Amino acid sequence: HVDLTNCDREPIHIPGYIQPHGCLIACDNAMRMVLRHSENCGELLGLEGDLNGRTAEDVLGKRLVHDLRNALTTTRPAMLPAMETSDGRSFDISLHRYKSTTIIEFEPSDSDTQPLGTARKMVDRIREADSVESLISRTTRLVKATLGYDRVLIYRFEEDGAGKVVSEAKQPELESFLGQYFPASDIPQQARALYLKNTLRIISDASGTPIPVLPAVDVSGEPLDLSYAHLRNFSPIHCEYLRNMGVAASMSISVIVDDALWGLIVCHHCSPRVLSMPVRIAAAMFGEFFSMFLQVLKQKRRLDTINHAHAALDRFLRLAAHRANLEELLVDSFQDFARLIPCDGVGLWVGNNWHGHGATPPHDAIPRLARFVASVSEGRVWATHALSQAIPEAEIYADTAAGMLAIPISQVKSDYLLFFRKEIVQNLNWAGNPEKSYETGPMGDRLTPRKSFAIWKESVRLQAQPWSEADREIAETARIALVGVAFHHS
Amino acid sequence: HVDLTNCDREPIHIPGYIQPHGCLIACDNAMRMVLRHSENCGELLGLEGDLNGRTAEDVLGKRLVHDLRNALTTTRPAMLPAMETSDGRSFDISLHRYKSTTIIEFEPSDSDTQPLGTARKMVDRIREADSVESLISRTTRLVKATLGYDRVLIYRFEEDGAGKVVSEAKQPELESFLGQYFPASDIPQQARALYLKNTLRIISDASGTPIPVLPAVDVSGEPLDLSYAHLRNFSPIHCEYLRNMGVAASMSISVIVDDALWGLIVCHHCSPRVLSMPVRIAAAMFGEFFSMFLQVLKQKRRLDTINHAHAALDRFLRLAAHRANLEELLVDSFQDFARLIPCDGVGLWVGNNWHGHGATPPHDAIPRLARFVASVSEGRVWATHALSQAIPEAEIYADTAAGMLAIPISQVKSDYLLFFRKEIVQNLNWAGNPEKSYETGPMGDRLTPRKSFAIWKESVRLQAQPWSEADREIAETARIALVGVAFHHS
Ligand SMILES: *C/C=C1/C(=C/C2=NC(=C\c3[nH]c(/C=C4\NC(=O)C(C=C)=C4C)c(C)c3CCC(=O)O)/C(CCC(=O)O)=C2C)NC(=O)C1C
Ligand SMILES: *C/C=C1/C(=C/C2=NC(=C\c3[nH]c(/C=C4\NC(=O)C(C=C)=C4C)c(C)c3CCC(=O)O)/C(CCC(=O)O)=C2C)NC(=O)C1C
Repeated sequence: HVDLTNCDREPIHIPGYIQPHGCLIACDNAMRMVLRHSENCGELLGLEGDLNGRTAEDVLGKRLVHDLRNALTTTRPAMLPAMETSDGRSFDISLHRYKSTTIIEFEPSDSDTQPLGTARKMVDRIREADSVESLISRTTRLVKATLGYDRVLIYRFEEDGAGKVVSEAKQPELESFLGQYFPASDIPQQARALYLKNTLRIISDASGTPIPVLPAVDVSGEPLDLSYAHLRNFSPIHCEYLRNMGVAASMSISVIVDDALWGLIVCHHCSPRVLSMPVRIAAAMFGEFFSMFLQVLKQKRRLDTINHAHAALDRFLRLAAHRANLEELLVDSFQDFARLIPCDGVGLWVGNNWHGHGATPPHDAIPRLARFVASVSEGRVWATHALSQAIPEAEIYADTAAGMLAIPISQVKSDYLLFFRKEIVQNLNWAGNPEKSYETGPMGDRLTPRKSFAIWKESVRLQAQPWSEADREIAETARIALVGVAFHHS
Repeated sequence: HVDLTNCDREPIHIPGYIQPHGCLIACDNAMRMVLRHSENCGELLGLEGDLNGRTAEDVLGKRLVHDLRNALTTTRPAMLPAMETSDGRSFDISLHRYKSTTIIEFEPSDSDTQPLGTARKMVDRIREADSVESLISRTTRLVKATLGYDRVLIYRFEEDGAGKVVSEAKQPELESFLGQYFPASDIPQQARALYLKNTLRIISDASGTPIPVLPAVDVSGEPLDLSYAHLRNFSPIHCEYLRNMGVAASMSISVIVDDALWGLIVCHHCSPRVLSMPVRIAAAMFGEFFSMFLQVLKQKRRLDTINHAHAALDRFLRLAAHRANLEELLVDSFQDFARLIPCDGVGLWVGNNWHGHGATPPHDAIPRLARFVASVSEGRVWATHALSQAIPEAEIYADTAAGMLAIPISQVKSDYLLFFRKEIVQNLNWAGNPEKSYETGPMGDRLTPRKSFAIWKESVRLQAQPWSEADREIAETARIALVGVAFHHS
């Protein structure tokens, strides 16, 4: 049994079933003996009776088995498009070895597509992108046009595991998910772990009858680990989700940046759809190249951001020299620091006087905040995205200021520069349709995009967009700049 | 007993003695009762008999004890220059609370120096430094001229804990330590931990008679933790070291960068020397400001380095477009990649052909390296500073190439770009005098700069300067640039 109470702990790596668009044979470490096989090995390979106990050379043939052994020579599956069996039948074969068990996946052959050629055309069109936004927007559009899926999304993972739809290409009749968030629980930890091990992940048919593996558990009480198997069957929880959405097929591409799961390129189809091995090889290479280019562009953006901050602080220090009263200069210019760190408001607390700009807490609320900041600051940068978790009184003005970053501007006195952010739900640019409802199944209305979005909204209430490492790094450079020049003027 | 066999595990935080230039009183959490006191409390404060058991108000006076209580209101010692006792005697007082024990340190008062004024003059002269090198070189010279110590050094800690003398200002007659390294064991872990907790550390007299604390251990079997006490006595191992060097006094300033111990500003004097509390306050503030400015300058240098790499790779990709044969371009231009990553040599391994530039392994040795690199690389950047630890055959050419960083330039073929570094002892710029020998003590010749340097040299044999995070980050950006354009040309 699997339900909404235990689906976060579901062992999705050992389902004991495969998808019907191919058949599976498991063999021993040295591919001599057949240990397990899929029920549908009978139909596709055209063999009689049980395969378990019989040798690899007996069941496949000496000719083929020799080539498979040679291909094994670390955990990445070997692709063998268009191999011939004994009778002559052509099959595309995926061969890998994990937990000293050799797995062999067969699907009907397709020799009418060139992987390198398809991939090169796609990678050329993204190679010359000069911004993250430009790469992201063009990629959904490009992948849709090339692989002909009804909908292509890019999800980006937030710090808290939540996913944001940052790009979309779809059929006009389908509803938009652009700007929508899903909760971390919508992709369990064991799913993120598999997504990090396999570039590609295919679901040919959400309504397809799953084929069992024989045996499901062997003599020593072990299940067959299908972590690296492309035929591994999908969770019935995700199955019902796709069925509820009207999605029949899917193919996800993992986006890996600084050896972390940045997000997914995900393709939905409203009818069943299996890509042939050669097309899957091209899509995988594209995914690998998309990941590398995004990594460099993220690196370039970080450098430009912090370079612009250094330039701005130099401009200010040049002014600070020619001007006699530094307090006077800060009062005139504090709003200009909003250019350094993304914020919805910024304020100056100097000589027990408050000056606000943009969305700040109310004038009467500032003294409490100032005294609190002085308490916990200890002459260093202090920052929260959940202001009411620190000061329960702050809940009342969360719609204006739910997040705060404090910069000390004096080594001696308790003067601060306060950056503010509105609660994250305020700044939403959701392009979806609230009138669109979804058909539910046995499990309930939890497995609908509508309910996923409502659960996320509840989780991030009274909270702002978290302060990034780049935000922190700029705040620290501004502290040293202001504390420094404040010391000089005394 | 303490000797060279257990001095790495020495509990230097609980010595049970203090330096004679002040007296110590320990009291209970709420400074009511006197729990411990230094033997010399009798002489300096002019009091009769045992102090333990007597109240704080009885021994110091209601007037003074009130001001001490008020000053406590987290672990940083409170400075109280020129406080009066009962009879009128003037004392400079350092007050702190650690492990729910209040410690009170007394030294004869000095009210003929302004902390802020001294510190401001010093901090002005370093504020406008535009390079790490410029800040480092001027600071030794400046600190010497201001605090009048015979020698000022800056040690910078390497990745392996070793220390390098990166700057020096000294009397002409003294021997130079500039460019010399010391081993990690020369500053134990518990010493680095204390150096990270206290900005300043003073030794008034290496030949001074240490004053015992009474009792050394109390009723419950606890020693007095003097971690934050400026009067805490020094290890006899370090004592003998300074005596062997001809050093009588020392004062070290901790350099803290990204919340790590970057190194020390260290001042040696050949005669005894105690700085008054006001001068120590100025030196501490200077240390704090020196640390902040070095942090920003390190950040600026990292940005400039990686910016210059991006510019260089853009120049190359612009050339790669106009040129038809990419292999031909790489053969002509590979030496130019030496500008990206600091190296003593660079080579190109393309189509099983080798092209070398600078200090590379011999021509006959390259095929072995190439096959090895292909083995462990797995299409990612691979780097070592100890090449012979990976390939014992490589020991023979360590003087030319002891370190290697490999960059794959093809997704498909096993082509690499190899950066090399000579073994670290080759590239030494040691400004010391090998004729200068040192007087040893009971412990042996281990406690001499000569033997410290010889031990370090032995530890880094057959090893190169480690590849930095910045070196790695540039190598990764170059991989994506070369793998990318290599794909386009097919
Ligand atoms: C309690 C367990 C649940 C669960 C498990 C589960 N989710 C998996 C994949 C997956 N889930 C989502 C969520 C969404 N996809 C969308 O397109 C939208 C909205 C438009 C949502 C909210 C996504 C995106 C994915 C990735 C695949 C895809 O997007 O098509 C898996 C994968 C397991 C496997 O590899 O077999 C598991 C398991 N999902 C739940 O919602 C819940 C509650
Ligand atoms: C086995 C234990 C040893 C040891 C312990 C120890 N060292 C400490 C401080 C310290 N040691 C050095 C080493 C040098 N200083 C130099 O100037 C030179 C060469 C020119 C060397 C090699 C240094 C620099 C320092 C810091 C202070 C200073 O430089 O003056 C301490 C401090 C403990 C305390 O806080 O009381 C301990 C303990 N030192 C050894 O050499 C060895 C073997």
